[PDB]
Amino acid sequence: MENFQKVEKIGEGTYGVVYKARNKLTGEVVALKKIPSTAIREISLLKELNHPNIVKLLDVIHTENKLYLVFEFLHQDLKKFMDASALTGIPLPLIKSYLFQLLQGLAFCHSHRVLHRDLKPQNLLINTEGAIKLADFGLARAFGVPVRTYTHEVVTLWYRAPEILLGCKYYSTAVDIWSLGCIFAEMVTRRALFPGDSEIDQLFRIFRTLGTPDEVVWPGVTSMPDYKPSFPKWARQDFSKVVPPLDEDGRSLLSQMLHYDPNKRISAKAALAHPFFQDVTKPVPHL
Repeated sequence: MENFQKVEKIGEGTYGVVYKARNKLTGEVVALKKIPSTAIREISLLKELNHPNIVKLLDVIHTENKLYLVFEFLHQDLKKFMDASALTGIPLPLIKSYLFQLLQGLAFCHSHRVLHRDLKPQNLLINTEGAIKLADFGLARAFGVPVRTYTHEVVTLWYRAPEILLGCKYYSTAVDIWSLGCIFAEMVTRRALFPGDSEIDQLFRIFRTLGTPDEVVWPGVTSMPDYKPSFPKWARQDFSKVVPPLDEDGRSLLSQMLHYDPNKRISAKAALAHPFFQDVTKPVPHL
């Protein structure tokens, strides 16, 4: 740690404090994150999981019972960008570019059997060139997803897939597609899709929009650990009501990212081939 000079505190992560710092040896500016042998091996494997849409893990430093992760530094997150773009909305070509790039990062990680598990706007970092990158990939498997952060802050449920809420502990890469579909809808509408404040509120918000799932749409759902036959039965809403003014190609893609059955849910690779991306470009964001 003596090789890093702290510049400023940049945030409070799920696992520990995040600082902007300067590497005295290389001169580079980095994001330094303060955080068991199984975790060291898993985190070490992430140093080789390199892609332009994945925030680069520069180093892992384990010293005197503390773990430090050194990441490439990016100047803002999507949560702050969406808040700053609230009055006007993020332009559709930029939403499309961001979704396209995030799907590329997921397709790469998923091809290596690495899941994120906790995607959220605060974990999506942008630069002034038009890129967006996935932060903290693989950290949920190495350290778990807690109910509360190290500062006691509630970990958001808003982007959590229904199979996790229903008690599947052996979930798939589909959980990340669900989270990204929720984020896509939020960029379009400027409001969170499913802002639950408890596990049951999260589930019931999903059910009130997509319909209460049953054996027809999701074979095996009624046998899941936390499924209860007493769940209320709500009808499914049309996506034309849920995400206006998104065009039919965008609504088709979103609906496939939000399928209940993880086996039916579109993969990141198949999503990249969707006609919604026919006219994709890479605009420069207004920052």
